[PDB]
Amino acid sequence: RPWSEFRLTPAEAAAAAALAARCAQRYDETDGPEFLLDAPVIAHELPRRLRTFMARARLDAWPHALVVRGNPVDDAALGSTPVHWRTARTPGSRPLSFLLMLYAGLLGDVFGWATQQDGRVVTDVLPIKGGEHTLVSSSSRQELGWHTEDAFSPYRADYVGLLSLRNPDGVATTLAGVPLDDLDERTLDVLFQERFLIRPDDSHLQVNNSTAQQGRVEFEGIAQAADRPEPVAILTGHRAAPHLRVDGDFSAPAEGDEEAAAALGTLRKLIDASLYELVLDQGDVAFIDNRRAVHGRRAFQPRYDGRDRWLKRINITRDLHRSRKAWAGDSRVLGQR
Amino acid sequence: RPWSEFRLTPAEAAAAAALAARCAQRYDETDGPEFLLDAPVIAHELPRRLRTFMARARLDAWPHALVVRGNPVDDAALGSTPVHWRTARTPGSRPLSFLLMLYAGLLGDVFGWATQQDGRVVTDVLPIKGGEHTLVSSSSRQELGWHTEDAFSPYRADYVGLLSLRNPDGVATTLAGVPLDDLDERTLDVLFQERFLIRPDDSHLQVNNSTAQQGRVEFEGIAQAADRPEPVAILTGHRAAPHLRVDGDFSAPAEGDEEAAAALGTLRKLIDASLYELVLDQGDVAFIDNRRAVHGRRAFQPRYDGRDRWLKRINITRDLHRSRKAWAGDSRVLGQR
Ligand SMILES: NC(=[NH2+])NCCC[C@H](N)C(=O)O
Ligand SMILES: NC(=[NH2+])NCCC[C@H](N)C(=O)O
Repeated sequence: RPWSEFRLTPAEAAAAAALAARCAQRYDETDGPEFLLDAPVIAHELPRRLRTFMARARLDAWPHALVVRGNPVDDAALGSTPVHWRTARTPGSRPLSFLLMLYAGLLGDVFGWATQQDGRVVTDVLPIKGGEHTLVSSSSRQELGWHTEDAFSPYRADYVGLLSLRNPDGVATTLAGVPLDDLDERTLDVLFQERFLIRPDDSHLQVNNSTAQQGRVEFEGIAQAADRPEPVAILTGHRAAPHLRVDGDFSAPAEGDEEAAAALGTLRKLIDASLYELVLDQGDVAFIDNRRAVHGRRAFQPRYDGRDRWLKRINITRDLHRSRKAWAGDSRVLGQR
Repeated sequence: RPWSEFRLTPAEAAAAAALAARCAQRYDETDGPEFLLDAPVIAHELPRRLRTFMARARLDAWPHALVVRGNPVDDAALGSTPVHWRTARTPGSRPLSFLLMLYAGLLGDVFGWATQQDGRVVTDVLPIKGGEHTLVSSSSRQELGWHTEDAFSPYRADYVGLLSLRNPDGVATTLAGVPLDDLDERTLDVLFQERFLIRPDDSHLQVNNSTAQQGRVEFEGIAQAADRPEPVAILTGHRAAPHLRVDGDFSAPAEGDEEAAAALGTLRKLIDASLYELVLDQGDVAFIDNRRAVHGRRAFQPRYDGRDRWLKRINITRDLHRSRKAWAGDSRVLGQR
């Protein structure tokens, strides 16, 4: 497999669940300052075999993601899938949100965006009725196109954590790495040059946040990035193992740069051709390497019967201080004027 | 204080020492692949109050370093200070080398350089007879000028760990942050521009490595960086809290750029004026923030009687994958053709 996989024993899974439940009892919320600070140390109490996996697999050169299988989820206890992310912090999902944050603490510094889902650190992925054909993660009938998470931003995550609360019909997450086996050197050269525009995706629009937030000064920075994007490279670092920054629906070549356009067009076709599926079954967690891979989600027919697919999500950086310019009165919720 | 300080209780210090001693019994060496991989997980067994300090203090916005006081060191057990770093992996210093690596594992990914002290991850700082007036860390009579560690390299450490094995005469480490209170905005503007040359320091020369290593292809990259340095910025990131990349003895303005030169000259004087002292007494460990501060060491008269000042040192990055281009057949020992 192109990802690294770990399966918890039932005993390990129960121990991790018990730890998350204890945290849920002792702390008021996941995104509170106290649990944000404490979670990385509390995570040291997770099962040792899991801690070893996370410490080693993060340092491997190859995987597109780290996948942890086997966290129990009781649908009766969980309750119905929320109709919107706003109302998605349900008591039934609370322990699992704490669990995701504990796992994330083993990989780095968690953070959110002032301009996405009301500045929440733990976010939700679920289908919103009426929003089936949008470019945001609450779509369904329209495939969520492949992307580097928050591609527009230099402060985008190193890892994106996804915990599947439920996924009864096995809807696939999509993944692709750099198509290095098919990129000729001239095309590769051009992708390494600062000749591309990457604009913020629609999740950072005021319309996709609550009316109270509309509001925040950080939406100004989003507008600046959308209106006047700075040319950047799609590939960076080592030519034999490049890091990737692209969004199929929000990337463009620099104004009138047809050579850059050709390179982006070639990249699109090669990523489309190599895209593969990872199904996060109920209880599965994935930490996608946001530098090695783009990801998306297959089109699916939403149910709207209370049992729709539902993920908790979290952004993770290896170094919070990289984003200090965007510390919006809060180091864990990023944005700029 | 401009650094964050933690003092171990005797019980905590003894527990940490016992853990390091256990590691020293079970592993062949600190730089072996096994302990490199295991140390970050074994470090989860360190005293909880220390783990909390390291997890929180790393995320604070202000400190120039994280300092841990109170590790016991028995001079009789330690033995005499080595005459050279080559011979400095003495049995008496072995547990303390493991201790340094355990502490470092709480902050990030440790690594070394193919071209410095024979590619060792745990390195040594001690005075070498005949080398009193050099620009390397084995100097004594000549002050070690302030510097960002490995300033020339984009893969330089985020944190530099220093453990004082002995320092009987209390020789000071020097530190300085960005002199933001005195830099005018025009000068600040220029320091943020890619108008400066930073060459590799003398520790990366073949003459300062063993004759067997002279040898390695990675010295080619050092020569390239010395002969044809690429213009880079001294300050990066947030203008209200910039990150710093400079070396007093190995920095220069870009060819004929007198405005850049003026900015560097002003910076020199302001750093010289704000330089302060941190004395690492026997058993003290410091993790210097290599982005917020430059550091050095005061001139001292060497003893050469077997009780000279002696530190173990280690480079730490928040993300090993940042340096994958420089993974020299080994992700933990960096260098390039
Ligand atoms: N090509 C795209 N649709 N990009 C945007 C991805 C989805 C966005 N990050 C969200 O959570 O809604
Ligand atoms: N300005 C300087 N002397 N810079 C070089 C610093 C010392 C070097 N990192 C060493 O270990 O020897």
